[PDB]
Amino acid sequence: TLPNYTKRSGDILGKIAHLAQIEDDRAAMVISWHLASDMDCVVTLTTDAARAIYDETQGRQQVLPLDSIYRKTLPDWKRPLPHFRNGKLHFKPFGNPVFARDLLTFPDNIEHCETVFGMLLGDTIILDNLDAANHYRKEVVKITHCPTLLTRDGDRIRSNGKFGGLQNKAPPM
Amino acid sequence: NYTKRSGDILGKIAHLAQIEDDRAAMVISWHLASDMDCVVTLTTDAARAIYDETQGRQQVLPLDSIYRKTLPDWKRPLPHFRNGKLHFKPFGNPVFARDLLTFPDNIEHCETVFGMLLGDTIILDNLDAANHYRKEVVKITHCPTLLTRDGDRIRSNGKFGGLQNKAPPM
Repeated sequence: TLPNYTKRSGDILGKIAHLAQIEDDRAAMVISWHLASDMDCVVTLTTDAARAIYDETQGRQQVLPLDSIYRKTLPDWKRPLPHFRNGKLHFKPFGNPVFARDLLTFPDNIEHCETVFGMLLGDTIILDNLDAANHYRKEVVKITHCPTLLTRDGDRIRSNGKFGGLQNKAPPM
Repeated sequence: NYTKRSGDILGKIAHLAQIEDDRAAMVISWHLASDMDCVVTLTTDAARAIYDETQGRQQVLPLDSIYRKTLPDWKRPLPHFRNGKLHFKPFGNPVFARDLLTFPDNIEHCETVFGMLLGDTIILDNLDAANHYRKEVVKITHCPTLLTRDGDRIRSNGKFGGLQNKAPPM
């Protein structure tokens, strides 16, 4: 619920991802992998602690302060998928794109972690396959910036456009 | 232009576009050199063809999947400006990394691919300035990659620290 400091911050998040009621075991796997793979740093609440850790480690320890992560403004209903330009459909997508966050259902007991998740996950989108993902990005980028894309096949297309390599593939089941 | 060491090529032509600050030049080239351990293609079709034949083992990056900043490109200020207001007084003189490059007439074409690959990356004087910049920028909008003239990187996701994010001595 509260902050858990570890160099293996990903492990904790990947474990919580399997706790939030996810209907697709495939989507469950890639969403947990994506967090576990990215958070190989120490997550702090504030920059002050993140840099204190950084400084004592002579910059050797990777850190990430949550106070340096942009928080979505109140109209989260008014946050549609990037294929919607001005409250209307710009292009027709494939592989059922959906915000990764929108797949999680945090129960009332451990609902205090829904915030940190929605932050760390952000605008990442889950599509069915790489063909769908590849297409989505090509089109989205014609009108706006494109977030990280994860495929239900366990693939990642980084927000910078980079895809491919074993770095961007979730281990089998 | 289709090699695995695409970063090496970019890092080399970074030292060609004359940047006044030798410190800023080092960070900008290191930043591009560190990032591309990937094959850069013009189109997704070729990037995936390379991916497929490699059984997804080779990292790729198609330029047709990069947001090529629209016509009023120059009319876009640093993030400490929003809705036509200076939101805070920043430290360490933030400046778009791209704005430091001056591509000569012979190589006026590589200016495009550079401005794309570099993107909205900002170069500040030091980490203290950068840490502050990000804390404040993120209060109003998304914050790009921050590079310090001391050779430090603060990834767009907020991650800083580790040897992954520090340029080699000189």
